[PDB]
Amino acid sequence: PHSAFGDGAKAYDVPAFGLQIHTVEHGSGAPIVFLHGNPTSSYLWRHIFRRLHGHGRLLAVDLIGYGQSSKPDIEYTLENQQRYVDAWFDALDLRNVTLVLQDWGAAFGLNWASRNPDRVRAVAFFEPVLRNIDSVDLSPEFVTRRAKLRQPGEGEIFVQQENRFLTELFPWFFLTPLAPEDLRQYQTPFPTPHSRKAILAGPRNLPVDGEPASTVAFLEQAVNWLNTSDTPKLLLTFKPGFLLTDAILKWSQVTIRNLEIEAAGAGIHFVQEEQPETIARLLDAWLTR
Repeated sequence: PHSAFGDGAKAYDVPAFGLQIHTVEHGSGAPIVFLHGNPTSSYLWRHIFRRLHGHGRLLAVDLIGYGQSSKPDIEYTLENQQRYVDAWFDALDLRNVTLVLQDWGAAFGLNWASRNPDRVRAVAFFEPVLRNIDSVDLSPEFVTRRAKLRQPGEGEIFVQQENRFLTELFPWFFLTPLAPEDLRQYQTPFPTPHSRKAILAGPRNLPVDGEPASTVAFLEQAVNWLNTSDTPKLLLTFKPGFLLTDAILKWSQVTIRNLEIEAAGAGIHFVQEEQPETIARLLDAWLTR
């Protein structure tokens, strides 16, 4: 794996339903699992991952559709993606698990936890896909683009043929511009139109103003576990942030149980690139508690 993951980090592929889930690991102890979202991979966690050496067994995955994991010719429904995540957790048979989740990784991580409450120690998340979002609360340029992407054909042209999600939209939504070399690393998984399939499914699956209704329903499944589990939970917030809208922040304070919330400073969305030091520090103090 990449040197930025730190000394003594190894990688390997985890088989699932015929495919491969690429996995970066370091250390030993209680498992700490890092799940990315769209359109990133384990690489997004590298600086946080390295700064967290020795808290336990660090596990960062590339979801199916991303990174060095297989890119099959499936529909990237939430049900299908969840199956592969469930599979990876099965292969590794983990317990006493701390989840550290961001974007879609929050949706899949929380969904897993909710059905596996006995295997979960703690969960930290930020910029999560968590709840229905009000379009008035999101950057309008993203909302408009998403609306275009939900149109048959136009979405595939923008994301898969022209590759503009990766060449335009992705690097725009960084507070601190992303270094050339790092943008190239995020693009290496995606040489072809077909390789980019999961990238388009993301925004189409994202719940905005109630649509799609299947995603509202999928995300609702973890709500009981969130509201009633005693598992310690940590939400980091960012100014201005992106997916964590005030209404969803207020929802989480009002609905989620045993939730600590800490400001982690200036950041938009890919906050692991924006405040890796602050995040790593806040997590480290948290895991110690």
